[PDB]
Amino acid sequence: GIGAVLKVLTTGLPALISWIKRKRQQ
Repeated sequence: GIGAVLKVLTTGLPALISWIKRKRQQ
């Protein structure tokens, strides 16, 4: 289904928030 597929390209990128924001807001 796409429910999540369209929710990945709308905020961050699934886990990116704990990937780059975790590496940038340190």
